[PDB]
Amino acid sequence: SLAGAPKYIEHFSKFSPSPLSMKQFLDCEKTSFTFLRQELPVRLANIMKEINLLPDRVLSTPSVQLVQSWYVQSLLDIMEFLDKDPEDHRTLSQFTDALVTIRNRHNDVVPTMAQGVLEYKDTYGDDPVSNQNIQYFLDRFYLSRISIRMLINQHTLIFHIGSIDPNCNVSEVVKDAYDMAKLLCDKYYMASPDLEIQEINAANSQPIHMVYVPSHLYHMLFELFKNAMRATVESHESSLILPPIKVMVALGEEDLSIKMSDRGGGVPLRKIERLFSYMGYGLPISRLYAKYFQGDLQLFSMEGFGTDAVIYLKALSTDSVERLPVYNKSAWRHYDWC
Amino acid sequence: SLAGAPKYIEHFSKFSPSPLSMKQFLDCEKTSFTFLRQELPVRLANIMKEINLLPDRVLSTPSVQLVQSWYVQSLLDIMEFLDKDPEDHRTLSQFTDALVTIRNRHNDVVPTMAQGVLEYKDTYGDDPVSNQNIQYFLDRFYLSRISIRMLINQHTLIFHIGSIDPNCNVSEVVKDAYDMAKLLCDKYYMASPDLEIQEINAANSQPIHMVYVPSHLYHMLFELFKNAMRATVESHESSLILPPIKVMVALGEEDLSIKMSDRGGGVPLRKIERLFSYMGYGLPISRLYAKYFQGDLQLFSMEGFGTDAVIYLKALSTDSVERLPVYNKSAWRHYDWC
Ligand SMILES: O=S(=O)(c1ccc(O)cc1O)N1Cc2ccc(NC3CCNCC3)cc2C1
Ligand SMILES: O=S(=O)(c1ccc(O)cc1O)N1Cc2ccc(NC3CCNCC3)cc2C1
Repeated sequence: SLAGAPKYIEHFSKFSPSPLSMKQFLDCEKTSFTFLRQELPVRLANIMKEINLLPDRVLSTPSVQLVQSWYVQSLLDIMEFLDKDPEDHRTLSQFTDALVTIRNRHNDVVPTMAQGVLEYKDTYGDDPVSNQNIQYFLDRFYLSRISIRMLINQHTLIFHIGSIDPNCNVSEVVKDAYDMAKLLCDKYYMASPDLEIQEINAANSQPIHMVYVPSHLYHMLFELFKNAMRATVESHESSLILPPIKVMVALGEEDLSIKMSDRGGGVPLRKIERLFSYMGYGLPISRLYAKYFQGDLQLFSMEGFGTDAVIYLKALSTDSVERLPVYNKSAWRHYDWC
Repeated sequence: SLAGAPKYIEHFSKFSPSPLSMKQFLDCEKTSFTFLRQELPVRLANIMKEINLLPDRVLSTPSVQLVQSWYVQSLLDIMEFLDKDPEDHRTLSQFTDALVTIRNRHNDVVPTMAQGVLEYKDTYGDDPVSNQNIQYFLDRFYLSRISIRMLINQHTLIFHIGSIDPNCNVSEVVKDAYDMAKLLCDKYYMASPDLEIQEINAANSQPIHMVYVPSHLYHMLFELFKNAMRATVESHESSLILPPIKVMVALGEEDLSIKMSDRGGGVPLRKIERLFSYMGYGLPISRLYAKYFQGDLQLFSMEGFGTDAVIYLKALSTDSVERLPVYNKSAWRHYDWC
């Protein structure tokens, strides 16, 4: 009773995704339904059109085809709601059930796509042109996915504000991530570095809080602690005294910056880019979480000494706007030294 | 008696520049002459072809036309030597005189091009497409120029190895740059931060030395000290105690890294890119000096606290290879979010 999926994909891919600010999220169920039965199809269709620009070699892999098939079914699942009445309580409850089913369907997207990359390399061998396309695509695909999960989680949790903490204590999240990383480091190495936190609240020399999704911040910090701890222990195999991991949390007028400093011996500059290369997606996905609300995650090493990692977040909820890829000419097109 | 310049430009722009390593420089006058009467025309012609890809608006400015005219005359100056005998001592002495004349002719290229950029903005207004082209071009143009000056200085100084110190003591250059920056800071503010240097020689816990052009390293460090000192003093107007500027010099297996840390209050991430934008070229040109021998210069701030600047250099002279732009399809061609 639905049209073929390509007709829906072509229809909804003409629209641009609509980015929301953290303030908008933070600040009804019928309104959410009527918004999402347009917006989720727009976001699904825009990235499905980009999948189709991948090299034939990558698109031919079974795991990429599988993920594509999930996106198709999820789009069709929502098309079932196009003619349904928001005033009918049953529409709203069925819609929430459908979003839960979509979220579960897509639970394993990240490792399934990674298997697709491995299939491409195993079947054909990799080549730099395809690899550059894959890198460009996967950043956008995984950020798109983060944004779809955000919309679904907000709706299902609401019907904290959903997953958003309006008073997230950043140092508490740092400590939670440290604690969990320490459990893992202690398991494998029987030791771990200590934590030192310093806060710099420039305008109010007050604990630092923000509006944020704590799970996203935790995810980033946990990945950074795992790397910093492993570096510290493995670079100190002959020492019983481990240098601590030092975290600075700074609150400025526009940025809330979190620096994690280790004395793990570092890595040469040549190898920094590889750390964000898909060709263990912990670091690239962590950086996407930072970018999702107009932040960033940057690494700076001193080979022979150690590494600084900085999470840059927007301090203000009004500056914290979704960063969403859009399928258009610039995107389509995107697919000199001696 | 020479052909028209376009015939030479077309001829020599077909060749790629030939990058030399620091080791090759470090490791005859007739050989230098016969090399340079090919290589300097190749480098001049390759970048002259790129000037021609600039937007009409930029190319139409009098200061860009003036610089172009210098490059034309310098190319023709060298064409006078195509049929001259290297065995004749007079050829060699006349060649050195000609290179000195070229260097003097081009002494003011950097501010003259900057005046061209200002003329473009004043005459037409700037636009983002032209601005992106200008940014791409000027990085390559100024790196090309650095490389031409290197070749000329090596020849004229030789006929230290030319401008190269095979045993450059990095901390001594840091101190020289600090001293000169302190003179300026003291003049305007009647105070300046102190310097603290720490060395980390990972394999030989020995003063850190390298093969490098000390003037280039000095240039980078002087620019970084000026910024760090200004930030520190201006962010501490109510304090008599100034936080020091801390420099770490680290020697690893592949990198020699120099970090300059200040507590000058920093800058929001949004504004970092502007610091390397031509649209006061001290920071972008300093980064080009770092890139010239396969290094880099990176800035990382914590708004509300301060800024780290890192100069990344290659530790080994065999890894220190000229980074040269080349005129080819990729370069010619070079001229998606919500
Ligand atoms: O790349 S890293 O500098 C880094 C990246 C990310 C980040 O967030 C933090 C970081 O420090 N770093 C991780 C790591 C892990 C293991 C080892 N083992 C080496 C084995 C041989 N002997 C020396 C130690 C070294 C390093 C170095
Ligand atoms: O951008 S920077 O962080 C920077 C860039 C480069 C670099 O190598 C080092 C750096 O620190 N920095 C330079 C500078 C210069 C002047 C001021 N004056 C402000 C006026 C209003 N009150 C606060 C101070 C601030 C800053 C900040």
